Amino acid sequence: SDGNIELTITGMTCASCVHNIESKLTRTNGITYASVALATSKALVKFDPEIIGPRDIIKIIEEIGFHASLAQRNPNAHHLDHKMEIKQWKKSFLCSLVFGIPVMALMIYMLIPSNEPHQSMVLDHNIIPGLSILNLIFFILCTFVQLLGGWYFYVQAYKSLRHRSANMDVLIVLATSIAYVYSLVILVVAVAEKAERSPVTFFDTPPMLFVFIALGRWLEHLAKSKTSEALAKLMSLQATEATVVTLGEDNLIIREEQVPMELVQRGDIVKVVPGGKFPVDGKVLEGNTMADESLITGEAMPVTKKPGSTVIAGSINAHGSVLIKATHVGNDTTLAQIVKLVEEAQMSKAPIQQLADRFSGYFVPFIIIMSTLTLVVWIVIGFIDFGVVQRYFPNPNKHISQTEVIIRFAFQTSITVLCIASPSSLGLATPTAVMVGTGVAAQNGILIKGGKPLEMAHKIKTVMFAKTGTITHGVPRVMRVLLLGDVATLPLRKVLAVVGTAEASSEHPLGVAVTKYCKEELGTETLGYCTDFQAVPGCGIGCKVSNVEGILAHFSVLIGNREWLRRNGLTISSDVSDAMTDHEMKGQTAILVAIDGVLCGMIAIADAVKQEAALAVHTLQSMGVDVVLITGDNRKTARAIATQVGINKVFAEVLPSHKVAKVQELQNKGKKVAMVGDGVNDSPALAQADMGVAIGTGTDVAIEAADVVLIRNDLLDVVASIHLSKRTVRRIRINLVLALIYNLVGIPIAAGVFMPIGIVLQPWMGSAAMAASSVSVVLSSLQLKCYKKPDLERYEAQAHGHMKPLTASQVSVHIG
Ligand SMILES: Nc1ncnc2c1ncn2[C@@H]1O[C@H](COP(=O)(O)OP(=O)(O)NP(=O)(O)O)[C@@H](O)[C@H]1O
Repeated sequence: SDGNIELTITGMTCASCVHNIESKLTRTNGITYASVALATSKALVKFDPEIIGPRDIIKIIEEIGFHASLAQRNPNAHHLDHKMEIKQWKKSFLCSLVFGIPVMALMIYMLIPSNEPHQSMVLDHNIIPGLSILNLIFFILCTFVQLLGGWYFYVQAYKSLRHRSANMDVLIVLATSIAYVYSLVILVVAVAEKAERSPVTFFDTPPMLFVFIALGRWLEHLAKSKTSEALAKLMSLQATEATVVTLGEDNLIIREEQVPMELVQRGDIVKVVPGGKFPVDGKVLEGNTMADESLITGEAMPVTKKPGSTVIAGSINAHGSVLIKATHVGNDTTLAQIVKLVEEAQMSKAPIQQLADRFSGYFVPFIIIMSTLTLVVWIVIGFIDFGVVQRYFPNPNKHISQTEVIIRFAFQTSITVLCIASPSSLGLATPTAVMVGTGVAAQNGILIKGGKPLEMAHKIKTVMFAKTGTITHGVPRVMRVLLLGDVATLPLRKVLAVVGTAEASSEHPLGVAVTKYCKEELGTETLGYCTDFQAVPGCGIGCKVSNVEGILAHFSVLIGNREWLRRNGLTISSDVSDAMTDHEMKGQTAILVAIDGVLCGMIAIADAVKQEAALAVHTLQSMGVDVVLITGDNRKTARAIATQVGINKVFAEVLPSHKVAKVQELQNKGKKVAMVGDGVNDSPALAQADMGVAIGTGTDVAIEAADVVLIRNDLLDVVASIHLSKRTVRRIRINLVLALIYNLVGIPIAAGVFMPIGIVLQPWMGSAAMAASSVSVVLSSLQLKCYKKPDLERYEAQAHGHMKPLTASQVSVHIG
């Protein structure tokens, strides 16, 4: 309700660029939140609508120097495929190689002298005093490769400098330009005084630098493209066309037309042939078949589909042809919001994420400053204290004096110090790891929306389990009926009929369960009238039913918890109070019966706990996370059900009205808490809950409060989600550690600090190391793809042998 927009940005190539984007867009008034993702080439901003419109924000973006636009809905193919830039990097790298090959050849020639040289290594035979032929060929290669290849980098530095920010390639432009100019001036002085010996100059480095930098950019963009495999597949999995037909009377054949997605609308009939795709989600009309959700929910067993079931737009048909009534078309499709969630996931930046953005923003300036300081220190120490340098540079060469070799060494060190920095590595260390973690999670059915839960799941120390829909399957079934009051005027069939018709309006899962049970065990699907209906959350229901004779041919009812009776002046006798205690002791919820103030009997309505709950909870508490069950049912029922799962503390008689006070009660101590809710049923609790994962929200991942979604109703998804977040955040930390230690070792090592020992790297080695690090970080992130979703037996394999027992006595409940 604040006009937030998802914006598409082009030209993003450096992390410092996006840092500039956030910095200034926050600098501009009227913007409260501004985040940009470099990897996905997109930007999302929340802005005040009336004062400023999207035109103004976009225009701010172009005056930055980048081309933006409102993100489209379907078309997002060429933005994420990365094909174009990897192809032009192929082009540039090959254009650099066709000149590096001569550099390779001359380097190998000049390094190793032959055993029996033909003419005593005449390759360096000078022609013009001070200008060796080798130096001249170096000059021509360097000049031509500069002019042609470095055009791209020069233009990038030019456009970057047109504004305040300096991107990554600018420092490479400085490296090459400084090498060029200093080599040129040394050559000019050599040819001016007509020096006998041509000097050694940095014409070797520009083409080697270009070859290795192009190779590194190619490799790292290829790896980045491999990062988006999951999102790319999900995006290019939706069918762009569908078979729409017309039905005469009995779903017969009238006519068929082939239609694209933009034209089809809701309610249309779509035919999918065997082996076909599902282009639109909808309701199954007729035709038994099977479907597979491997690419969507990451499940294994091919899900069966029958007339009246649901479908997913993207599953492959297996048997026969089936007709579907369109219910969600285009953006409505489940895959649409799945991919939307995945792509926005890399928009909610983590604390470490924004720290990395900050550092990378002020990194290239830091690198250039450090390079200049290194140059200054080397030149001054040479010009003043020559004893230290001569301690390891004693070679007396009348051809080249110490005053010149020292300056040359200083320039080499300053070139290699900024040629070894990898701003790209630091910038893309975290975002790519986040992208790969989210992709693997989605491939397993886990939709970890937002990047915040990735790290915020690291610090979780308590998990709040809901009872209905999470611990239980959510399909309660009626066990047995108890009769307490009169029988003559209250025959069993009549009382069940009247109660069922009364609670027909109810939408509580147990209410619908009892409706179906009564209808099936009476055979009378019809029901009477209802008047004066109310539903107090967490207490019960009650209403007035008329037309009782409708089913009797074959009445103010009160149904709810004990609090409803005591509040309504309905005494609960000890005999009945103890009557249901037997049920509650077996972890099965029970509901009493009261009509016109007469407690006729009681009804036992319960659902078996998920068999996997015990293993999942034992693993979760062994992993080092507290577990607590939240429920609104009777305290005895919570006590019994916790036994089947072994929960130390629970919160029973927690009516949905508050349903959150206990969240704060657990939060106030500061320990992080996560809840595993249902979604729409208790969305506010998840919203307040720090890490609220929705369980079983298949085909309805459109949940706002929950920051994590499990497309499949499998409790083990929760433990898998926490464990996957653990490893993904560990990988983010590892990537940051690598991208840092690389820089803090390269800058000294490239600064020649350890040269006295005898380890000094000549310039192009710096570019090689830059490429190596910038690709190694991405490979480390890609390693996350090698994740195997642990299966049932796997968890108890490590948990087997220690299922710590506990009786109801050693179990806690809510206080007050
Ligand atoms: N349809 C109903 N008829 C009679 N009583 C009901 C009905 N629905 C709820 N109640 C009463 O209100 C209480 C609320 O139950 P409920 O809050 O759904 O427990 P839960 O297992 O924690 N499910 P949830 O609210 O999703 O966490 C029930 O225990 C009953 O005592």
